[PDB]
Amino acid sequence: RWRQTWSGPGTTKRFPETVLARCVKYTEIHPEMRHVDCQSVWDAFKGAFISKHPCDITEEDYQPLMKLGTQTVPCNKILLWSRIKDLAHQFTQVQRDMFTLEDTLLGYLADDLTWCGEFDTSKINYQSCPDWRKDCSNNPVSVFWKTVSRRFAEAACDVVHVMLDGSRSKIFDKDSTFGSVDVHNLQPEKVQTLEAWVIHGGREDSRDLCQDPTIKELESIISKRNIQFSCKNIYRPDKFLQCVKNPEDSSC
Ligand SMILES: N=c1c2ncn3c2ncn1[C@@H]1O[C@H](COP(=O)(O)OP(=O)(O)OC[C@H]2O[C@@H]3[C@H](O)[C@H]2O)[C@@H](O)[C@H]1O
Repeated sequence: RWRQTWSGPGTTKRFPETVLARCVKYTEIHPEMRHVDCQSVWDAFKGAFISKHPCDITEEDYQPLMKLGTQTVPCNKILLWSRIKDLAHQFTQVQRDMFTLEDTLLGYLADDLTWCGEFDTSKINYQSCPDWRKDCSNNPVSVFWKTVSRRFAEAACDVVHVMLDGSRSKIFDKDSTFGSVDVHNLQPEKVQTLEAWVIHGGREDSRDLCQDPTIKELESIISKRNIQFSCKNIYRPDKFLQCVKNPEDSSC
């Protein structure tokens, strides 16, 4: 109508068929995911939020889905990222030097989608879904990404990398999922170093954003957990992706 229940956009159109097709396509491509039954995955995904109030979702709601989506990722090749999606994916696409949450079955299923249900019924709400800020944080989409981001950070070991958007006013944002979940769920016993790549947005090689106050906050939080912190500027992200493509690439 002219007034919806919630402030967020409604469930993505054909959400069930989309998630199911994504699960088929993923499990056709990635061999270690062939034990996976896609119907079972869809059932467990729906079970997490159908007939539930979309402001009352918990991590336990998603545990069936997580169990079914159990997947080993090489623990020393994890790339976290915050607010700079395209480059993180273009980078891992070149030769799978690293793995992001969207390279995992569950991350691939949900990327770019929105979903919610209703307390009273088993219908998907295609009209509107809770906004994290205005309506509630414990909504189906936010709780899903907290839960999966928590388990992905827990699986990391050795050197873990994070790409950060250096054109935001908060390069490191303590309120982002990276700042509120990932940094606190790396296991210090297993993780030697968190290495941030701060992605520049223009000019080229301007300031040294590894000196930015928020990066200094990040370094102190990480160092206080007994994990070493490293930071690198990527001044020209275009030149960086071409260098990744053209190994022994005459400047890379
Ligand atoms: N792939 C998505 C995604 N695709 C669309 N969206 C995604 N949220 C998180 N993820 C992944 O979870 C991670 C944590 O997300 P967060 O930083 O909270 O997203 P924010 O920068 O806070 O963006 C969150 C918003 O963007 C929508 C969600 O429907 C919505 O919540 C992201 O870095 C990304 O890896």
